[PDB]
Formats: sequence, C-alpha cells, structure tokens
Amino acid sequence: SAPVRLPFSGFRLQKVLRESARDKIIFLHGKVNEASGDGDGEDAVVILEKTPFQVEQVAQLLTGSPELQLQFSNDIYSTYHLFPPRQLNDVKTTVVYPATEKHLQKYLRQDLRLIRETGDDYRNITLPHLESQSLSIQWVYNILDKKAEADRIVFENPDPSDGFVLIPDLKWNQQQLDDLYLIAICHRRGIRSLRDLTPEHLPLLRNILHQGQEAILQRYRMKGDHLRVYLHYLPSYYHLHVHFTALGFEAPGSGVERAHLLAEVIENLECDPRHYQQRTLTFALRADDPLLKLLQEAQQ
Amino acid sequence: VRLPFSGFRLQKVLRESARDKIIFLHGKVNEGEDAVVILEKTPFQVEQVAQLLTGSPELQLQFSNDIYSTYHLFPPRQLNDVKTTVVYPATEKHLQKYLRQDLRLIRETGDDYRNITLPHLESQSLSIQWVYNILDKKAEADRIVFENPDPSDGFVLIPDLKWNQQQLDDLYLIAICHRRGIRSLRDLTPEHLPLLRNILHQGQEAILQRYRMKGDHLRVYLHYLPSYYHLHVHFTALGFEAPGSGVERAHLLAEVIENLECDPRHYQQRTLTFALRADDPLLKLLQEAQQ
Ligand SMILES: C[n+]1cn([C@@H]2O[C@H](CSP(=O)(O)O[P@](=O)(S)OP(=O)(O)SC[C@H]3O[C@@H](n4cnc5c(=O)nc(N)[nH]c54)[C@H](O)[C@@H]3O)[C@@H](O)[C@H]2O)c2nc(N)[nH]c(=O)c21
Repeated sequence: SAPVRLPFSGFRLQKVLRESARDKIIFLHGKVNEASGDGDGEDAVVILEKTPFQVEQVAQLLTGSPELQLQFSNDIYSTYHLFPPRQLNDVKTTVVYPATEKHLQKYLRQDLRLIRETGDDYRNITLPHLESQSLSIQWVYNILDKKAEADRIVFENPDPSDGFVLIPDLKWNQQQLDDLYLIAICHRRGIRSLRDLTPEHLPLLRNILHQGQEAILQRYRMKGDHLRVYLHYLPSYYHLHVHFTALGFEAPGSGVERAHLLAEVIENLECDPRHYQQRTLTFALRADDPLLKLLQEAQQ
Repeated sequence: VRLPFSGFRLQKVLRESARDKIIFLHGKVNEGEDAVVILEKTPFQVEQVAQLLTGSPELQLQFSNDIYSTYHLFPPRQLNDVKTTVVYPATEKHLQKYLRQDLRLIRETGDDYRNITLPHLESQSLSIQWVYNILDKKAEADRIVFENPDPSDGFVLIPDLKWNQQQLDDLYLIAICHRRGIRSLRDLTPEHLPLLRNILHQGQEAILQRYRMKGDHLRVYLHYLPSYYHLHVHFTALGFEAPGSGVERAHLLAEVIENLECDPRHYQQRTLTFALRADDPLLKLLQEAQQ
C-alpha cells in the first residue's frame, strides 16, 4: 500500500507554535487520536515548509503557457499570481509524534538571548540541567543500528571508535544541490557535544571531515569548497554530529552564535588538548529557558 | 493572463535563495530580448493550513524514524500561489542589480596572508575616504550615536545605512575605530585590547542607553574578509540573521579579545576561513599557492 497517512487519526490544530513569512515555514501544535470526542488527544508537532525552486522546472514552465493572474502593472514591471503544475507544488511536511512538552517549547516562538558559558559554568550549571531536559536520541541509535533510514545512508565508516554514518537530514528533498544538507553521526556513544571532545577524538573528527567530503564529491559531484561543515553548540541532540551544508545555502543554525567549523574544532584541539573543556562558548537561548536564568544568576 | 512575450530561453540564474524559496531568472524572449522573471513561494495562511490538515490531505510518506517522519504534501490550488514578478524589457542595469556570483570556501594560513593576500590587497585602489569622513566629522556627523574620541582606543558608533531605525527587529550598528592602519583581524595584537574592550563595553552600553536594548539581545562580531580594510565591528539584534553573520564570515568580538589574551600572535599565525566569489582573482591566487 502507498503510505499516504499521517501517523495518527485526525488532526486538530491546538495552536500555531511559530510561522515565518520570509522563510515560508509554519510550526503547528496539533491534537490527534480524538475519535471518542473527549478533546483529550495526544500531542503532535507538524512542520510545513515551501520548497526551493528547481531551475530547469521553472525554465520549462515559463517557455509554455503558465496560468497567471495579474496583480500590478507599471511600465516594464508587473506582478502576477502563478498557479504552477503539481510538480512545483510539493510541501515538505515533518511530523513529531508523539511530541513531548520539550518539543512544544523548542518550537514555540520566543525571543532569543545570548549567553557566554565558561568551562566552569558548563560543569556546574549546564551539564546538570541538560541531563533531564534533553530530547531522546533514539533516532540516532536507529540509524547506527540500521533500524531506520538504512537505504538513505550515503557513506559509512563502520569503525566503532573512529567511524560514522553520513546521511541526509529530514528536510533535504535531494531535488537540487543548492540546499544540500547532510549530517554525520559518529558510532562512538557518549560524546554529548563539543564539551566532550579531546585529542582522543582527533582521528574520528578527521574521518568525518575528509571521508565525509570525499563521499559528497563521489555521490553528488560537490566539491569540498562548496561546503560549510560545522557543529552546533548547543546541539539539538546530545550525540555528536556534524552538519554538511551547501555554502550558498543560508541554512538555519549556521550563524556564528551556534556553528563551529569542524576544521577549526580539529585545529583547536591540536593547539590545546583542553580547549573545549576550559574555553568559553557563546550561544543563544530562549528568554524563558530556565537554563538561561540559572546561568545568568550564577554569573550574577 | 499571459506573459508579455513569447518563449523563454534561460540565459542564466541571476540569483537564488533556497532558504527564502526565491529565484531570479534572466531569460531571452521573442526568439532575443531580455526579461527578468522573479519567482517566490508564498507564506502559509493559517486558515488555509488548518482547513487542509483537518480533512485528509494528500500526502506521500518519505521515511520515518522513531517519533519523526517526513512527508510530501500536495495541497490544493489555493495554497500553491507563486508570486511572479516580470521586468520586460529588462535592461543591462536590471541584470547588474540582481546578478550574484557563486561562493567558494578557502582557508588562508598566516603565511598565505603575508605572501599572497596582502600583496594582492596592496595592488588595488581600495578607497576608505568615506570612513575618514565619518571619523573626521566631515560627513554623516548627524548619524553618530556614540563616540569615544580617543585617537588610539576610541571609535564612532553609527547605524547601518540599510537600517532606518524605525524598529529594533533589524537593529544594525557599526563601530569604526579612530586608530588608522588596522586593516582587519590580521593586524590585531594585544595592544588593541583597550580599543576592542572599549568597543564591546561602551558600544553595548550606548545601545542600551539609546535603544533600550541590553547586551544579551546583541550579536557583536567582526567580518573576515571585511568589505573594507579599516577595523570595524558589527552590532546586530540577535533575532536578525544579518547577512555576514554566518560562521564562514563572522568572528565574535568577545572571542577575538580572549584569543589575543590567550595568544598574542593568534591572528598572525592561525588559519582563517572565509568565502570568496568564484570570479574573485584572490581566489585563484590562493588556490594556485596552495597547490
Ligand atoms: C530527528 N532528526 C533530525 N535530523 C536532522 O538533524 C539536525 C537536527 S539539529 P538543527 O539545529 O539543524 O534543527 P532542528 O530543528 S533542533 O532539528 P529537528 O530534529 O528538530 S527537525 C526540524 C527541521 O526544520 C529545520 N528548521 C528549524 N528551524 C527552522 C527555521 O527557522 N527555518 C527553516 N527554514 N528551517 C528550520 C531544521 O533544519 C530541521 O531540519 C537537523 O539537520 C535535522 O534535519 C534528522 N535526520 C535524519 N536523517 N533523521 C532524523 O530522524 C533526524
């Protein structure tokens, strides 16, 4: 059977978590599985995002007879409503079910605040707090165990200590290289973030950088100098992973307040073995995040 | 109801943004005459999204993993609207306005800068007279928000030209140091730490006094490569993903300060990563040298 259903029965919109006109994305909190009519459904998050244009698809459309509705016109400039064929109309849909209260908070629209976390702040405040406020990494384990997305793996170094799995993300429809996005997940368990990195991890990091880039060149004919390769801090999930993005893709999470180039991570560890245990890291938090209050009050 | 021309041979993509779901196309028409066609996906309407999702929409499962799954959603015609802008006939000036070249990443070692980049910079006529006019109060003096007048440790804080200051969502100011001869990060030593600390602390305090926005709302960073070779620092609202704030170009001022405190020769010895346009002669010079 063609899989054509959401993973639940019925969708009721509880509230809009966040929408962006410039990004053409919307985050939805839904209530599902309410066949009894008691208004007590499970939580689900549904993310909808319009897709980028495909160059040759739009080129063929413009050379024919497109369906247009005139909006504005003045001298050489004019604006239309275009209703394109089915090919240009697909909407990327991401579902989280069952969604946790943590999922509702991370997607709820909030103003951001910057914070600078010393090595001491991490050990005394952040690390104790995140242990109970972290999302499950079962999806990470499923990929490593070949329990999910095995056919989507682009490259794998199977070594338990220095190996990793290279795989597309949730969003990249793989229809164009302009928005290329892949993630590399290390096989070694227990590496929560940059804070756990030591020179012991230099072989792993070099493997991800050089084998990951070569795999992208082999599979997509995408040269290394077309790629932005980095890590997140704070990471979304506390299992070490690296982001491979097209340089021309203004990818979310590539800002300086979250992204750390993998090549510089390697060189920092080579220059100082205790770099990411002692140095201060700067990142952004939601204004109502209790971790922000804990860090702000310890810094007084 | 139809386009003001017949046929469309794509000459080149002027620019594209997968993040913004927009594309700028240069086409040859009536074959040829020049035309610019801009296509942009439209934002979601909450009512249309709610009505569709509550009533069995057409979906195709891509894959699932634990509690996560991705689908292709095929909405009705009411949600597929594409904003289409046409310039016909388009001029050479229109093409220059929209065209952008692809970006290529490059890593410049300390020796690369001294042997390759700096001789290339010196071979060009890079005028920063407009910078001197601001510092000397001969232009844009009415735009200055704050000044430390010290000739060595001082600076002028000025809003970005593209910020009309009518809202704080896109807050963007620039701090230009008074001291001359500091091309970029490459010229920084611990002797500039008083200047850099002044920019960080006095700059944030001035933005708090003038815009009622405290420091943790701000992203304070420098560019490498900078657009002009006179040291300047960018102050941007954190919620504003300003161009040039990506990891491939921005350097947090606090980290620049602490790097100089940990190693005086940091920015003369360490390798810096940045993007260049594919047609930039500096890109070829660095690639040939690194061969
Ligand atoms: C659960 N899961 C995660 N990922 C990817 O791993 C990374 C997680 S960390 P990141 O900081 O990039 O974003 P994040 O939203 S916390 O990831 P997420 O797990 O919550 S899924 C939401 C998606 O929506 C995108 N997003 C988020 N905010 C915005 C935004 O403001 N604007 C836009 N245009 N896009 C945005 C993200 O890039 C993400 O791809 C992402 O690249 C995910 O795509 C996975 N990949 C595989 N193959 N399978 C998995 O199950 C899996």
